[PDB]
Amino acid sequence: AQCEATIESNDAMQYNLKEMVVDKSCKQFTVHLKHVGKMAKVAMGHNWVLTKEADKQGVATDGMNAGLAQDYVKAGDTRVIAHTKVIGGGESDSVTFDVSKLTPGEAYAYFCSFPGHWAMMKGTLKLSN
Amino acid sequence: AQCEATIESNDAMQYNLKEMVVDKSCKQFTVHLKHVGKMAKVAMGHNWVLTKEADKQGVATDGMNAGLAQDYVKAGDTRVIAHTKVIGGGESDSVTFDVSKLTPGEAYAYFCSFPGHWAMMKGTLKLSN
Ligand SMILES: [Cu+2]
Ligand SMILES: [Cu+2]
Repeated sequence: AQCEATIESNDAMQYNLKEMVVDKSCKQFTVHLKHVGKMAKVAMGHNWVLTKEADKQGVATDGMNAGLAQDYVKAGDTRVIAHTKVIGGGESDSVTFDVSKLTPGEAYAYFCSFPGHWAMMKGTLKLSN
Repeated sequence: AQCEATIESNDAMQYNLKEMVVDKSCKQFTVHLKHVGKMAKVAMGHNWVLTKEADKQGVATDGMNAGLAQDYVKAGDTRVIAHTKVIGGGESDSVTFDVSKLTPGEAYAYFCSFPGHWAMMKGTLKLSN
């Protein structure tokens, strides 16, 4: 139902959710990302980035090149639907986005853009009723 | 006996050895790194890099900026005692170095300098006793 979801990231380099569903009644959707580990952001920071599935690699690449001060996301990347900041163990961050950016029936990829994390930290997001 | 060791790396971002000992009877030592997972190097490439414990973070930071083609290790890095190339699943690489670069009693760190892997893929190397 409600237009929110909580996802956990840890020191093992995993998310705890592999799929997220945004209910069709939602106009706004909020993702709460938590880092439940204890490692520093420079060593094991995590974020949550949303792109079309297609755009995964590219956004990941450019993000890595953007640096930590940019939360490992190329500024103004248009391929990026929404993203959180990079957070370390014990922290959390939230992002709220307009559902209208998503198109029904389409596949969206969410992943962590911190260097090298995208390969193990990825999931699918979809709009459904 | 031998002045050689095999160390495995996998898709879970781990090495299978946490510590390595080089026998004092050795003049040279060879490390054979194997990537026994099935991920490709662009997503989960691994290397093996040896430095003094203290040069870890810096070598890693800078190897990261050298890129894949440079095996994620800055060329001519004086802090690097030895390193293999970056390999992907189903591949192996070997590196041999002089034992005399080592100092009896000292703990050296070995780790994977591929983006983001250092936090998890790290161990200790030293001389026999
Ligand atoms: Cu991450
Ligand atoms: Cu690695």
